[PDB]
Amino acid sequence: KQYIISEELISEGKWVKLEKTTYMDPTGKTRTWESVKRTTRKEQTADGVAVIPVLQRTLHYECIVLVKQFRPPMGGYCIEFPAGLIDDGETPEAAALRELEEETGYKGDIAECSPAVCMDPGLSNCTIHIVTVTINGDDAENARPKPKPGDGEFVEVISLPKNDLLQRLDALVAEEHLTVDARVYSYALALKHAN
Amino acid sequence: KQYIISEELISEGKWVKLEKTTYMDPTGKTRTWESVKRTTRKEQTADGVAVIPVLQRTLHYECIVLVKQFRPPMGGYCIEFPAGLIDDGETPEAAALRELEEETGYKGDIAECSPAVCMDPGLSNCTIHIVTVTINGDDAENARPKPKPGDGEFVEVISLPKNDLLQRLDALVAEEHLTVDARVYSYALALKHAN
Ligand SMILES: Nc1nc2c([nH]c(=O)n2[C@H]2C[C@H](O)[C@@H](COP(=O)(O)OP(=O)(O)O)O2)c(=O)[nH]1
Ligand SMILES: [Mn+2]
Ligand SMILES: [Mn+2]
Repeated sequence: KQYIISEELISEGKWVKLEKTTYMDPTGKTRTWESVKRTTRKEQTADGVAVIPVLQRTLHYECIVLVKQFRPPMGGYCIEFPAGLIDDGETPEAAALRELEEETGYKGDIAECSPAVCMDPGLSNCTIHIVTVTINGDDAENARPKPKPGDGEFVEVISLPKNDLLQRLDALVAEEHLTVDARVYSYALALKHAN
Repeated sequence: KQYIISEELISEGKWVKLEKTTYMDPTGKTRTWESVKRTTRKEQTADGVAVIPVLQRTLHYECIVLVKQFRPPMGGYCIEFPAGLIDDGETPEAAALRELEEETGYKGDIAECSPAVCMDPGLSNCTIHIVTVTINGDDAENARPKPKPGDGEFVEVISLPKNDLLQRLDALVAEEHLTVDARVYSYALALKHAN
């Protein structure tokens, strides 16, 4: 019912570009929108993956493995699912498994992989696949979770019980300069709403 | 140990701006990052709200009320939680009840409200509050909801069984090309993963 008429570059960077989008509304009227896009994506099904890593251990409730890291655009630290861009020819599932190991040291198994879902559709065309990954936390390999020496940057791992995720996220945000990711928080809400 | 050292504007548009952010890592090294920001931002609690509206009717399954609309940045239709910006001096709960009524016609009650949470920290500083709102679908107010869409807003309302949300989402995606929002998908995933 509505159709893209054209997309004009406004400004460019090495990773992000601002565009102006002309589209037709249902009435027939031309309208415009300022849209953000990454310059990085090309062939992949989506820009990246977010990983929902379910840490399963015989003596414990299931935990969700999250990472905390400084996020320049936020000018602060954020708590998020492990996530990253997907590489070329690399499948979402593979990107997820790699990204998880690199950021946390855990070796997981694919449980499921979502279609491409949007991050902030009013602002950008950015999409990811949400990949659920189980981790056997009793396996000796996952006893000593340590990222590869030169994985990349400064990431802290934080595991939280599934049965209390929302409360535990709220606690961390309170003290203080931490922002929880919106997908993490939405996941935590459903966990609570389903008890 | 990590902080923002400077923000160099790269391009500003009527709605959105792109800039380069210099920050200090824990090693004491200087690094940049291309970040996005809505040109419209004030001293508030967040940029906007997203509403998780739970439609409740006696002897019925609970439903989640979602909206579908064309999103210029995506060049196509997306399925999202109702959402909009917060007004001056307006609480998030108030903006939530208001935005819900505008887009869907439903009159709900505040169940709970999140701290500000980040939309896509690797890209932008954007934040929202996620507000859980219950809707008494048996109340006369809610028997025949009347959406009052703002100018140039064309929003279709869709209610899906909470009990079967993920599969119902997949079933919509199957019927035609559209993109499910990542916050919605995260919510629906956790409903299945719960305990
Ligand atoms: N990025 C961007 N935002 C815009 C433009 N035009 C415009 O009006 N906006 C604002 C309007 C909206 O604030 C927002 C789109 O998000 P949504 O969930 O639809 O918000 P709402 O329900 O309106 O509050 O961007 C534009 O060209 N670009
Ligand atoms: Mn809206
Ligand atoms: Mn609106």
